[PDB]
Amino acid sequence: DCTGSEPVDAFQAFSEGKEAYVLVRSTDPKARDCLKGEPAGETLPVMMTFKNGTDWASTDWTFTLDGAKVTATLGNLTQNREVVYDSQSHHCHVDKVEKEVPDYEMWMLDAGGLEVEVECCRQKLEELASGRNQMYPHLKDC
Ligand SMILES: CCCCC/C=C\C[C@@H](O)/C=C/C=C/C=C\[C@@H](O)CCCC(=O)O
Repeated sequence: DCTGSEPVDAFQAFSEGKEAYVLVRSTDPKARDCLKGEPAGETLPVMMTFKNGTDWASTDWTFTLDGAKVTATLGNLTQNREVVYDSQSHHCHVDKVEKEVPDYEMWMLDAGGLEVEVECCRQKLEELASGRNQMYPHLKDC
């Protein structure tokens, strides 16, 4: 059984903005290597850390949450997401990145993820991605 948290709430899916999450699956071929989103004080400020290519980089995004929907902004760049699946204990979740041809991402806790729940997120990402190639950004010499 892989029934997640219902109704899906983005604030609950991110452990109420108290835990760091890592990008582990993505249908976007330009997905950031070793991407990790973590709390950056206090809308909801988020610090994104990633690699491009050998050197580490970091940017400050501002999240605006409303139910399952998540709007992230950096300067004048805007990205819209919807948390389409969240596991029982908020250990992982799957986002639909809203654009002309939507992408799907799997995010999981940087530390303390329950295997059965993480596997349910992997299956939900497989279902939504279907045959589209799934990048594993956390396996890029992180
Ligand atoms: C209070 C801490 C919150 C941590 C939660 C992190 C990710 C959740 C996940 O569902 C949402 C991800 C949103 C990503 C938004 C933008 C990224 O594409 C930016 C990548 C880095 C960049 O290119 O600058």
